[PDB]
Amino acid sequence: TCIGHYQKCVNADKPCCSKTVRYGDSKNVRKFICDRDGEGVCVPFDG
Repeated sequence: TCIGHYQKCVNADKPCCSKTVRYGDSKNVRKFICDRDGEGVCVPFDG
């Protein structure tokens, strides 16, 4: 129930997965929002 990355968000609710990698002391969480200002597509965010 979520799109990968850089997809069209003008054909559904707001499907956008997320990539939260790990390692140890440091942690990076990649988010994906739905932007309409551009071409109405879901792109990476956060971090």
